[PDB]
Amino acid sequence: ENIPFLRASTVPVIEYLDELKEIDASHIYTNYGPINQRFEQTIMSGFFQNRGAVTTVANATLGLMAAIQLKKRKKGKYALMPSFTFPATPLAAIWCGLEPYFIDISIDDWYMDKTVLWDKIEELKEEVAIVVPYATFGSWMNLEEYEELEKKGVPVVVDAAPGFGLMNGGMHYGQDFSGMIIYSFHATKPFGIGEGGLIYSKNEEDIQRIKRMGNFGFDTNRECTMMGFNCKMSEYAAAIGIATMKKWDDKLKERTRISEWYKQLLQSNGLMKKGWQLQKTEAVIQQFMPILCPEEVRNKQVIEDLKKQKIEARLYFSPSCHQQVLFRNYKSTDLTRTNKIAKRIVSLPLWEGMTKEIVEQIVICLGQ
Amino acid sequence: ENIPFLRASTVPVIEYLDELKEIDASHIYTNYGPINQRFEQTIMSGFFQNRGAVTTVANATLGLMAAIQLKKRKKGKYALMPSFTFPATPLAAIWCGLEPYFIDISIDDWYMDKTVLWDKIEELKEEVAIVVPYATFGSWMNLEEYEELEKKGVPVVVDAAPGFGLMNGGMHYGQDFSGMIIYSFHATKPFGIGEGGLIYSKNEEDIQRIKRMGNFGFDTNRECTMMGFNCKMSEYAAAIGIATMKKWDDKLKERTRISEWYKQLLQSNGLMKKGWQLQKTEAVIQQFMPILCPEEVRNKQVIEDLKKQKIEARLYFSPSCHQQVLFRNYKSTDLTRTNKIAKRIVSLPLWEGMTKEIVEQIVICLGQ
Ligand SMILES: [Ca+2]
Ligand SMILES: [Ca+2]
Ligand SMILES: [Ca+2]
Repeated sequence: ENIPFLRASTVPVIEYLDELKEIDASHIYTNYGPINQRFEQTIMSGFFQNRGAVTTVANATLGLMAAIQLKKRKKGKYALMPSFTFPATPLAAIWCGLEPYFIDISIDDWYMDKTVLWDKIEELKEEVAIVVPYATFGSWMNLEEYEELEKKGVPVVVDAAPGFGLMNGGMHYGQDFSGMIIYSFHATKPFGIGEGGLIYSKNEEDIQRIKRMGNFGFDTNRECTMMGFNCKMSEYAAAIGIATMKKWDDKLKERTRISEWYKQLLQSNGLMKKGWQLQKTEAVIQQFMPILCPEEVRNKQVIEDLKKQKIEARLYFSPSCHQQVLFRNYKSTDLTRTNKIAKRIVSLPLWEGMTKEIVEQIVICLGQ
Repeated sequence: ENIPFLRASTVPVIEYLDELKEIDASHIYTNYGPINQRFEQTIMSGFFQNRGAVTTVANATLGLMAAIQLKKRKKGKYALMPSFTFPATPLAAIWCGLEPYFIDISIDDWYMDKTVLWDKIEELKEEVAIVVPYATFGSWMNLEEYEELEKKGVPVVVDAAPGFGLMNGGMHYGQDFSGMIIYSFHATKPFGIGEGGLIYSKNEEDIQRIKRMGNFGFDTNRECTMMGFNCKMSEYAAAIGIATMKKWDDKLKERTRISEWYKQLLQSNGLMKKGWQLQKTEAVIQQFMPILCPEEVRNKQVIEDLKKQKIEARLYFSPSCHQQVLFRNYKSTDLTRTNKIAKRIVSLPLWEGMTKEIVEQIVICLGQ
C-alpha cells in the first residue's frame, strides 16, 4: 500500500537449519566456535583469495572500536575522518578516547578529500592517532593512498560497513590492504544476517590480536594481558552468515537489477537533464539509491513530496555528523562541500523484491 | 571419558522454530523488534513483578559499558569495584574512561566489604565516579546499602552477570533497585542463549535512555544526541531467550539438583570436616560449584590433581583482576582477603546433564 525505505530479507530458517542442528549436536554456541571458523574460512576462500585474514565481530560498530583501539598511535589525539558518514564512525573513535577531526569530502565521489587530509596530517603531526575514511555508500573507494599512509606509519581503519560483497574486476573490495577494513552484516545492509560484522586485514597477526581483544584480551591462560571487551559473534549468527554466502549470488543479482532499473528510469525520465546526480564511483553495491537533487531544490522538500505520495525516502547524511548534537563541537577543516552535499543528498528506497514498476513509480514521483 | 569444565546446553532449535518462522514472516530482524519486545515483556511479568524496566543488550560486557557511561559522575575518576571478579568488570570501566579502584572482599560471602567501600567513598569524595559491585557467583548480595549509596548521589551498577533467574523468597535478584543491574545470557551462564545480556532498573527513564545509547544515541529523528554505540540484540537471540524462559524451570531444577548432590556428597565424604568451605550466602544459582579448599592446600594443586584424574576444574578468580597483567597498577585498598580467597578458591564442574555418579567421582577425588 506504501513504499517503505527498508524491507530487509535475510535467508529463511530452512537455509541454515542443518547448521542449527550441528550447533545443537556440538554444544558449542559462541567464542570462535566451529561454524564461526567455517564462515571465516568460506569468506577467505570465496572473497579474499586466501590472502590475509578475517575475524567476525558482533557488529561493525564494535569492529571499528576494536580496530581503532588496537591500531591508534599511542600519543595521537585525533581520528581524522569525514563528517559525511554514519554516526557509528565518530562514536567508535570517542569510545577509544580519541576526538574526531572532520575532513571535507569531494563534491563528486563523496569520499574524504585526500588533498585536505594530507595537509591536515602534515599540520597535526603526532596529534594524528588514526585515519578512518568511509567507503561512501558501499562504493569503490580506492585504497592506494591509504595503503601509502600505513607504510608511512599513519594507521588506517576503513569503514566499509555497507560494502561487503563489492567486487570490481573480480577483486573484492579491500583485498591485500595493510590496515583494517570493517564490514557490517546488519540486516539492513546487502549481506544482511541480523546483527554481525567482519574485519579484514592483510596483516594476519593483527587479526589474531583483534580476536583476543574481542575475548577480554585473554592470553592462552585466559588471563587478561591487553585491552579487551566482548565482541564475539555467536554460532547462530555465523550459521545465518554461511547460508547467506550460498544465496549471495542471487541477492547481488537482485540489487544489481534494481540498481540498473533506477539508472535507466532516472535517465529515461530525464531527471539527469534536470540536475539530479549519482555518485561518481567505479563500482558500488547498493543498500539504497543515493542521489543529489537539483541545486534549486531542497532535499527535505523531496522527502516531504515523496511522503505525500506514500514513499519513504531518507536523508543519509543530513544532518551530517558535524551538524548533529553530539559531534557539533569537534574540530574540522572547512566543510563547505559536506554542507552542500548534505543540502542535496536524498536516499531512495531499494530492497530485495522491489519491482521495475515500483522503481518507476518512485522515479516518476521524483519528476512530478 | 573426561569430565570437562563447561558443557553448555542451550534450548534446541525445535523450541524456538515457531519464533524463527515469525521473524521470517515479519522481515524484522533486529533493532528492538517485536520478539525482543515480547522477550522483555515476558521478563517484566515473569521475574520483576512488572515494576521497573529492562532492556536486552548484545552481551553483558556492553551492558556494563552502557550503564557505567550513563550513570558515572562526570567529574569522577575511579570505578570502585572488587578485584575478585571476571575481567569484563574492570574492562568495562576502562572503556568508559575510568580507572578501576579495587576494594577488598569479605572472607565469607566474597562480596566487596561495605565498610571498606564506605571509608573509601568518604576518602575519595568527588573522585568517585561510580561503584560497581559484583554479586559473586550468582548469589544473593543484598542491595540495601547500595540503594543507600544511590540515594546519597553515588551511582551503582551491579554486575550480576551470572545471576539471572536467581530467586529468594519469591523475589528476583535486583527487584526495585534504583541503580542498574547487568545480567548475562552467555551460553556458559545458567540462563544461556549464546551471546546476550539484560539490564534492569527500577528507573524506567534510565532504561529508555540505555535503549537509545545502544542504538547510537539516536532520538526519534535518528540523530545522535548522546554517547552511544551498537549493543542491540537481534530478533534471533530474543527468539532463543523466549524459549529459554519456557524451559527455565527445568534448567533451574536440574542445576539445583546437582548443587544439592554436591552439598550432600561433600558433607557425607567429610570434606567440610577437613576444611573445605562454601560461600556464605542465602541463595545462589550455580554456573559451576565454587569452594575453598583447605588452608594448607594450594588450590592449583587441586587443579593438577583433578586433572590427572580426567577432571577439568578451574580457578575463578585466581589470578584475581589486580593480579592480572592489565590491571596490576590500578589503585586499591589493602587486598589481604582477596589474596587469601584467590589462594583457596576452586571452580568445580557443574552442567546440565551431570549425573549423581559424576558428582561423586569428583567429590571422591577431592577427598583423595
Ligand atoms: Ca545444508
Ligand atoms: Ca510455539
Ligand atoms: Ca509449536
